[PDB]
Amino acid sequence: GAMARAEEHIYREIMELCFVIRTMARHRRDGKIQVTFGELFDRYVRISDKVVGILMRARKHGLVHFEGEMLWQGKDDHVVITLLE
Repeated sequence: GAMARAEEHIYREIMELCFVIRTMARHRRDGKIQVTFGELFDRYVRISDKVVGILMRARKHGLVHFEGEMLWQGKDDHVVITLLE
C-alpha cells in the first residue's frame, strides 16, 4: 500500500491506450508503464491493429516520448514508448 505513480490516474482518456499498455508491460503493478512499438503493435494487431495511430491522441497531452511522425513495423520497432503520465 502506497501512493505509487498512478500513471493511469493521471488521465481518464489515456485509459484507452494505457489499458493495452498494461497488458504488454506489467510495470503497471509498480507504477509507470513502458513498451516498444514492435510489442505494442503485435499486441494491438489482435484488437484494432493501429497503435501508432492512437498514439497521436495521447501525444496531444505529451504522453508519448516516442520520436518521429510515425513508426514503420520492422523498422521503427526499436522505438521505445514510455507511458508519460
